[PDB]
Amino acid sequence: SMVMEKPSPLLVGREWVRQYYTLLNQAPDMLHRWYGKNSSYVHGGLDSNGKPADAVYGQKEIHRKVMSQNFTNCHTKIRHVDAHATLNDGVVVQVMGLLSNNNQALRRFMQTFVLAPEGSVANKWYVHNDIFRYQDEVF
Amino acid sequence: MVMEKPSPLLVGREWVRQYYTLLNQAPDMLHRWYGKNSSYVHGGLDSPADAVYGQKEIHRKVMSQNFTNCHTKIRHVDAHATLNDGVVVQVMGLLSNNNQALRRFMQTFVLAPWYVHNDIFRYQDEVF
Repeated sequence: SMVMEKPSPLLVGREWVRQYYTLLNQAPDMLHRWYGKNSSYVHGGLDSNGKPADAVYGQKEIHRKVMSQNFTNCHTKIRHVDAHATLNDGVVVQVMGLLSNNNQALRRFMQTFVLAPEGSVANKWYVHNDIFRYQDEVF
Repeated sequence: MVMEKPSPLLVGREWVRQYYTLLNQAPDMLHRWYGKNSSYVHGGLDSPADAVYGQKEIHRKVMSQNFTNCHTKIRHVDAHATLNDGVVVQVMGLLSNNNQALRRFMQTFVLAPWYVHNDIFRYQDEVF
């Protein structure tokens, strides 16, 4: 029986990063539930011209895009997380770390989240923006 | 002439240009784009350094970095619409400040309808 003070933006952001990458390994077919119809999502990749791949919107495309990336036994090493309160009770999250897919080599990345309160259930957060870029594809 | 409101990608890309100009023609004027709730960090290992809030605390940290002879290479700018017609901007680049090594960096802006709500800058060499 314990009431504590409300979660700081850091706790929210760092705790979301723990759940995000954990879900990305265990069950990435569940990841889309945290995105709404306004949400944006990109996760690296290139195109026919070697230019960084494009972003998708809405839970429907976001799920379809997440499943095309074949997240298989993803291993993650997170090196730093900032999370600062932003406008409209949102939280902006900058994540710097290393990620592997299909037991391949770890690759450095930069990632930006905007999390916002879901607005209809107490203490519920959804992802309004997911910007993930591997560093080897830009540098 | 009246033109359609610029897409986010256009706003962030133009903001990055305007940002790193003023970073090297008048870093003193940079605090004017911030507000009372704005947060700012620009790398640094204190003994990763903490963020400061409010325009005066931002103006003071900006001086401490002694920006001059800034050569910036911007390899990628992402920018999307976020909460309340705001723009979140992710910058990946290189920065050389006053005749020093050119270092990979990662920056995250949140622009609100334009004023800066958050400015988060990390050098990779202080993190990896």
